[PDB]
Amino acid sequence: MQIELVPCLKDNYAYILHDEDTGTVGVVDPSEAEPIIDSLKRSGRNLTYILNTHHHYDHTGGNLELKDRYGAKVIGSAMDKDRIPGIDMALKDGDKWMFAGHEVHVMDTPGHTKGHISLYFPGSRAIFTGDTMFSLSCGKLFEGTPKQMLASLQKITSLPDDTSIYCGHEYTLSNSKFALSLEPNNEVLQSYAAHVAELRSKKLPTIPTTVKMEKACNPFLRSSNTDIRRALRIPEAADEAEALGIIRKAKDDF
Ligand SMILES: [Fe+3]
Ligand SMILES: [Zn+2]
Repeated sequence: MQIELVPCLKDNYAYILHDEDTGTVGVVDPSEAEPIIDSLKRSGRNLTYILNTHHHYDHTGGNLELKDRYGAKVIGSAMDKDRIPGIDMALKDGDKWMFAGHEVHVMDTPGHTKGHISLYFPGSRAIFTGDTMFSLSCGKLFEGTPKQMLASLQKITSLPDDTSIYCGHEYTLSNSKFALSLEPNNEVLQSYAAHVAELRSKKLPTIPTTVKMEKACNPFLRSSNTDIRRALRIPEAADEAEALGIIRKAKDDF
């Protein structure tokens, strides 16, 4: 399955999924129709679906337009059944959904919003995390709690290390600044951050990342690290969740 990024807006990533076996094609989080319209016009194919990770306008923007202007079916969470524009299929946690015979796992991943889901294609060793996990950060906790976000991050990190993560936004460079201000002694992070600056210096994406890397560099996945805790006056008595919420608060005000 081909996976084509679609940098909508200023730093949004939508993803066009191509089913090589046939002509099946869908789009993950179409911020707006225009960018998806451009690519499909090129591919020479039409749109069958529209899968949304969460309800925010920057992920459901082009929904109603693409659906009516393609006959595509909108696939997305059941919790946001009335918030996902034009939703045809409301999927639940652990639900399996077939994209042309390609299995998709539907994992609820609350935190950034209540109802957020991530989509894991085991056959492609790929998971679409929307705004739950980015490279070197997690989403802002608009609706969920620090505990809910930690649980959702652990579901994503319970997948194989080779699993590529297609962060929902190009935030990696900024995320690296805050990450290096907390754990400047982890060279895997110093190493990856430099490569991120290079890509961004020539306008290239830093996505997909991978479970392996985020475990080795994302502060929200390394909150028990001693240097990271002391850099944020995180008492030792704090547990996993508690340490994550302290980091999320600082990053927000960094
Ligand atoms: Fe977003
Ligand atoms: Zn969002």
